[PDB]
Amino acid sequence: RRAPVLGSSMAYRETGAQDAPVVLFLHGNPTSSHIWRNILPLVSPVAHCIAPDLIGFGQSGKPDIAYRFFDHVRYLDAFIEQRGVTSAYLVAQDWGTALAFHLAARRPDFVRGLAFMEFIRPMPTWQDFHHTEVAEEQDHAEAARAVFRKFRTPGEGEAMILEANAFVERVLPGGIVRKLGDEEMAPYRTPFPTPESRRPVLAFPRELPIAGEPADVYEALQSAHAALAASSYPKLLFTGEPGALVSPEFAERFAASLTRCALIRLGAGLHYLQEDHADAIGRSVAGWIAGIEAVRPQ
Amino acid sequence: RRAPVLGSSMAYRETGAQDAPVVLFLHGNPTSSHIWRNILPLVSPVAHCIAPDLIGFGQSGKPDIAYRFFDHVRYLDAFIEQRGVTSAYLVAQDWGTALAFHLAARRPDFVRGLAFMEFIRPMPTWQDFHHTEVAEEQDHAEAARAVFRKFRTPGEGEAMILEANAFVERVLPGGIVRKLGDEEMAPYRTPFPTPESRRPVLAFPRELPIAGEPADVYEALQSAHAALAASSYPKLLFTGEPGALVSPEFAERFAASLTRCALIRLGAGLHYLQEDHADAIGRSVAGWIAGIEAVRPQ
Ligand SMILES: [Cl-]
Ligand SMILES: [Cl-]
Repeated sequence: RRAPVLGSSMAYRETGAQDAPVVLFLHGNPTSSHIWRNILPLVSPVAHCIAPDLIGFGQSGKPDIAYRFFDHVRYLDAFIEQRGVTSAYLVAQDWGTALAFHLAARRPDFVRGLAFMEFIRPMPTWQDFHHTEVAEEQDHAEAARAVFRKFRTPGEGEAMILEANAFVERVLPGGIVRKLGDEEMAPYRTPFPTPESRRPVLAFPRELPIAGEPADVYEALQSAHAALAASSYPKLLFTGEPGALVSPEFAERFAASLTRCALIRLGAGLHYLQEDHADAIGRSVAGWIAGIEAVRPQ
Repeated sequence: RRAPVLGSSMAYRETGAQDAPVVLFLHGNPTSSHIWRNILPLVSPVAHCIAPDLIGFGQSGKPDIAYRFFDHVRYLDAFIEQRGVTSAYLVAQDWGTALAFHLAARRPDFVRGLAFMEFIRPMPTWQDFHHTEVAEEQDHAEAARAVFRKFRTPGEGEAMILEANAFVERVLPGGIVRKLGDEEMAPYRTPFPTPESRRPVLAFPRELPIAGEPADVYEALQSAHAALAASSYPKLLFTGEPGALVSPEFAERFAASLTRCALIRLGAGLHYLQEDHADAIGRSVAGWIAGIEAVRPQ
């Protein structure tokens, strides 16, 4: 499906009933609603599932904008408005979680519950990016820091992401335990056939809140995380082992620090947890919605 | 662990933080808490899990009793009382569901929620045993009816179940889609080394509420089903295809007739759904409990 949004368009996948609660599925970099393809059918029995492609991603429009975090904020807000969604569960990964947290902070009453994984938080130092404390994960964590430092460097970032397509070709498969089939990988490639098309994919790592910068995003996410910590709505945190942005020991501590946040351990997993754990995530989210709906207002 | 119950004892598996809500896992014929072994670890993070072995099953005592449905009721009540459990979620399959429905009918305030599958219901005619409307299933359903009619026949039942051990050796593996490993099958055999020890296994099919008989169980399960249909507590129904006691079409209609009952389709499955869907069931139940607990007292 397609929705007109701010003079452009956003593509979205939709499934479920009509009178069911809405669940918005929010992808990150460099994915699209494609990543939820095997999860949607497991949640559709209990909810009206809506999975937008972020502006510049998947089958959405490609306007000549900056593709900064606040650009995605604006386009997602306009999409929510266009679709007439007045409240929803949020299910999110990667930059999807930053969008979810910021949305929940501004509109606390909108959120029925938040299910999240491999999420973004303000990172005081580069050592906080891919922070982990177990064996051969440090090789992988340090490399991830080196690659992302370069992504954030003028000229270098352009060469890696726009020219060499490294986020699609390396980082993505790098964050999935199993090897995708050709037919599963192809829809990740099709939105990005050219250097210019890859502008949003380069913009996102330059938005990551690291060592206080970019300051506008860093401050907004500090604020969003304060609101999350004070929030009362149901939460579900998924973690893989060793994970990427979120290590198991951190996940445990983080979930315990919040109000009403359950921790679900998935097993072997990196960044793109949906591709290795579609069944487990789908079944968990579906049970969770069913339980909340069974005791919610009525 | 072991608890003294009515002059005998019941074995039970226990896992999870003991300040968490309790979940009681109730197995049926001819199984034990063994059947939950791959589900417990998935529910443990959100609940204090208690999985008893029914009297005469698993590692429980083998007292000199009839092992009728109401013997199980009395022993399970006495177990719950001994453990000091004042409310619980219930997760149940087979005769476990009959005990669950009956407990819920008598003590609905005890029931935090009920997750169930392949459940027993009053069956007016033998055609309601393994009831199916699907052409290709009719042969299988008729074969099932033929064996259970024999189990219920004086003399013949004893030869099949006590002498030849057919419930353990044929019925159990017959209701699992995969083939259990030798190490997974062994603990299903060890409770039943002798014809004498198999008395509870023979008692159960003779308790099934078919064509009005035995009248006590039939009437109790008639009332319990009316209670279930009116009940307001959260419920989850799991189904397999084709299932055994519950067909997919029936599950759908049944779930829809209930209040606050979500339907979870597992895919290919017969009667002992835990052995084929441990991860899906565990993940769903854990999510459901997490969701209910997040919205409870507040
Ligand atoms: Cl990024
Ligand atoms: Cl039986």
